[PDB]
Amino acid sequence: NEVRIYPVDYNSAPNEKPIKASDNSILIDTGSFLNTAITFDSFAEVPILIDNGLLAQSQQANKQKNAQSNLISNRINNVVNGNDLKSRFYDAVSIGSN
Amino acid sequence: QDELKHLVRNEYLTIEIYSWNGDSLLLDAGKITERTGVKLKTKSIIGYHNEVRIYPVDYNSAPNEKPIKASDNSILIDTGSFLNTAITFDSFAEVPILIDNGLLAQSQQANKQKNAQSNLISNRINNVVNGNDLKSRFYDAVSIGSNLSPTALFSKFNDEYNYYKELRAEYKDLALQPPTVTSSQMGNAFQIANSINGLTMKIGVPAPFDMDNIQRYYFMLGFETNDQAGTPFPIDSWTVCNYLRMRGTYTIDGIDPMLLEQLKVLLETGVRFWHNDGTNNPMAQNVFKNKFRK
Amino acid sequence: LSPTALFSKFNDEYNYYKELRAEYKDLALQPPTVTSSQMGNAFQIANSINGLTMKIGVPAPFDMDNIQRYYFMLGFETNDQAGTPFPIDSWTVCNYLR
Repeated sequence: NEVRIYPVDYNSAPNEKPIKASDNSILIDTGSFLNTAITFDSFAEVPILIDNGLLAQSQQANKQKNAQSNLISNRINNVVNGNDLKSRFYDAVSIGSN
Repeated sequence: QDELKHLVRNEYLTIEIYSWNGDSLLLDAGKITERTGVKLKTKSIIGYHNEVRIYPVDYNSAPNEKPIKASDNSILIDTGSFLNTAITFDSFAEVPILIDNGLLAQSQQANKQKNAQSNLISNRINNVVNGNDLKSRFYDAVSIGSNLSPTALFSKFNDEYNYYKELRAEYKDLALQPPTVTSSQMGNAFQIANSINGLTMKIGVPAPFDMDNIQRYYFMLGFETNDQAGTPFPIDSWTVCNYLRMRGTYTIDGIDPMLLEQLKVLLETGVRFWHNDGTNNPMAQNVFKNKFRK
Repeated sequence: LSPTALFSKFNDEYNYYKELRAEYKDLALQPPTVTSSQMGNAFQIANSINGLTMKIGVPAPFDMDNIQRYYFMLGFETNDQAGTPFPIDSWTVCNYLR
């Protein structure tokens, strides 16, 4: 048992055509389509009579999840400075013998 | 068009081959020879242990490469990466078995964490050159001449050099968004539920306005080529704009030395030529119409 | 009595060529994939490639030309301390010295 919930029309450019079978069902929805989607797993579990049965839920909990939180910005490394414009303006006015 | 054949690069255009189990290939758009487009080849084992490995063909493979083969003529080692950068389809499926206390190997595989690269760094990040030196040299060259013109001369200078170094992208993106890496305990089962049990290719393209900006940039600024000791190619090549940036020891016949120095510095800064169109303002034209032959 | 234009005749390939230097050296063309099949070596036996494979990565001809031109024109770096410079007229055409 598993559920995967994904946004629709997300990061999908207009005019995109979603592939479908003869049934007309949308096999591949437009956009990320589970590339960035929530994965609901382990609907539940209850202790079972059989002993020595390792809980697969325990193993899944041992597995570590990783999720991004913030996005970096491109312009961090390179930033332009306006001192050049001030210098050019000063030179332009000064060269005029004003 | 031919002018934009170079536009097929990793950052601008993305092609992503996804196996919904969680594995991804993220083939970079570049290095795909125009001779043969994307052509995936699969090597598989089916039996006691089942596995598929799908790799691009003629990818990062220089021409004249010879692929080793046996007497059967089968290609044992295909040219290029050849599974060094390839998608690994595993766990075709699994169903619960009657035998109890049988640890699911699929569970152990899901516990194992997959790692896939998403973006490429750029070499020139740490070291970046600044054009202030050229401006200082030009100012010194003009001033040492005792020219009665004021410093406002240097004000007429234009500096797109720094702006266009700024516009350069720090990180190139192979895929539009990072690939998710989580393997379901059941395994491939989920894909079978929706009848999508197979590889899926998705193409990411820039928006039309960004594409227009990229086209304008490349048409106006030419293509970078750090050739050493090479004669500049014929200036009158493209119809409209032929950007050129030289830096070397040269002298035009019958030229005043100071004018030669000014021309040298100005070219080092980078000068754009607009071909005449028999109009009042040939400098203003539809750049997109620029074509290869003059 | 010459003006500052004298300094304009100066040439500065020093900064350009420090810029051209590579930040990261690459041992392999692309990063090696690290994933071990559960079966193990089995897969390689399927295609009869059960053994080591050596692959050689070489620069493209134009990049090779650029590298050759660079080294021929700029010599080889050697931070010798308190050493007499070697005979200038060694190579046929170009003998860069700093």
